[PDB]
Amino acid sequence: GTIYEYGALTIDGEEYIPFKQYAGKYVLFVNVASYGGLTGQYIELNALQEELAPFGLVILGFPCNQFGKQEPGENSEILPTLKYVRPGGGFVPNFQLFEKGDVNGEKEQKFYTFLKNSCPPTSELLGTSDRLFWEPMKVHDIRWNFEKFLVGPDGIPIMRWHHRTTVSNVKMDILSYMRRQAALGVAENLY
Amino acid sequence: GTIYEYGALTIDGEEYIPFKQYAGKYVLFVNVASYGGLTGQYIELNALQEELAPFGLVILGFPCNQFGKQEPGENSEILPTLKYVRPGGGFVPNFQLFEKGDVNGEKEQKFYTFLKNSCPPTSELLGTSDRLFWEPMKVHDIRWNFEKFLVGPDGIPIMRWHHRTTVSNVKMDILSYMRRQAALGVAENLY
Ligand SMILES: [Cl-]
Ligand SMILES: [Cl-]
Ligand code: NA
Ligand code: NA
Repeated sequence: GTIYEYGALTIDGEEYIPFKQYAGKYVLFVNVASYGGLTGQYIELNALQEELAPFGLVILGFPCNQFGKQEPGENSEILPTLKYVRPGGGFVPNFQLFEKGDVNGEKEQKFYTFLKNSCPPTSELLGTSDRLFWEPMKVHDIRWNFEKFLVGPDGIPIMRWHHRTTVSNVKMDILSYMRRQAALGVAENLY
Repeated sequence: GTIYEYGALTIDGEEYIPFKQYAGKYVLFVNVASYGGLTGQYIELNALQEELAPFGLVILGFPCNQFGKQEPGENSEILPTLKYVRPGGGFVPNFQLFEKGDVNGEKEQKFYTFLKNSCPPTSELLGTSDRLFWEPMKVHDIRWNFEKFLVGPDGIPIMRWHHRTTVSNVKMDILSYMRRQAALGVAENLY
């Protein structure tokens, strides 16, 4: 029951990465889009990655066109869009992006089947179905672009955030969890 | 937090019934349709009503056109359809039917807002959205025609069944619950 059963192809199509490569690391899975209202979170995700990389955080981005069709581009067009359009201004992610694919429905990526079903969903509301480009609909489906899952260094899911939760709050929660683990380790030895 | 905050108009349009009239009774809420694959459950519901009426069971039926559009008729056409078409054969329900209305979405009947949110939903699967004629979609939505809720004699919800659970199994569960309550009453007095 770990993420190490799975892997994904990098966005340039050149390398399949088994998630076992992230053994010993905290992994933050984020489904992404280039034309979302939350696409500015890319800037904050870069900052989070740079700040917490020393403590074992790895961010992985999964482009998905299932939420308002907000990732229309081919895989080769995604990095250019981020750099020159939105966020634009020369932006380049400092974390790994993978090929575009489904996160919900019959053709969803299997590691997302695992992740989605490991934690309760992020809201009671699925939303209006016209905006949700998949079938069938299920209680634990990802609700929108930029939903987030934290997986621990043992490959086991820890927690899941609503897409609109700020990246600062996500950071604060990761740090708190890492501190609790450190403290709980020290305390177990004294005991 | 009881069903006694609500009521509904009978299918003939002649009487509004406050659910407080069912104080002291077990109430089984069933959303119904005339052209459903489960419409034959009407025959079993009649039998359940006749068998458990002496022990305080009341069945209430709420026609709804939101599931495959399987209740197209006007209110005055529903009883004739049941009697002459499906189930047909002269069938007449022996329990009260109310006016057609919504059970999910923005215009859902308020007592169903209460009921749906009182118990977990009946399956992980909502289904394919083309068959579900409401918006927005929510985790606790009724899944199909013939979902069922039991409310106790104090007006508080007890349990909820999947639509495909057989009426014999529903009966067995009601009876078991009523027996447990009787036994738990006797046992509390001895104690
Ligand atoms: Cl977005
Ligand atoms: Cl049905
Ligand atoms: Na849809
Ligand atoms: Na629909």
